[PDB]
Amino acid sequence: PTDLYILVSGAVDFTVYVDGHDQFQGKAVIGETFGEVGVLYYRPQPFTVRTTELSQILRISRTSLMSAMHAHADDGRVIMNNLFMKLR
Amino acid sequence: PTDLYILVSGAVDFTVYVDGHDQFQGKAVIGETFGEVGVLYYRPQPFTVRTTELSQILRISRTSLMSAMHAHADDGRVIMNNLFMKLR
Repeated sequence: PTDLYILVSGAVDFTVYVDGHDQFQGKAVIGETFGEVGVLYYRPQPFTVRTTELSQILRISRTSLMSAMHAHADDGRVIMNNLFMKLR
Repeated sequence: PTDLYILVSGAVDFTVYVDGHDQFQGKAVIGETFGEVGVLYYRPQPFTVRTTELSQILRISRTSLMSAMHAHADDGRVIMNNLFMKLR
């Protein structure tokens, strides 16, 4: 992983790559972020990400996140949102 | 702060020290831990801790906790329990 990809517009279609020959599932809509695996898990992305109609995608990359790490006492809220986010 | 104090038996009475001349509130019962401020907050303890009847108190100290930190992928559950613990 290298960067966060917040959508601002445009549809996104995710399909299984190598493990899955065709079909499967993958989605993200306007405002719905992805790339939240490689926040601190430092692990590769699960799916493939192919666009359908054109989009505008912000990019707060990995080193920019880790530079934002020293601004603490509010990263606890982010990490609580991560834990309650993935457990549900 | 220096150590965690898990009760195993015995009552504990906590009263305000210096800021409060008398009364106030402070409690912990069999099994109910305290010292959970100085987990990662690295901040001094709020209350005073005076025993009432004798007790048996375990002690997993600060350096022992920080030695337990490298055993990861299950400290996330501890930190989620911290965040959902204090926010309620």
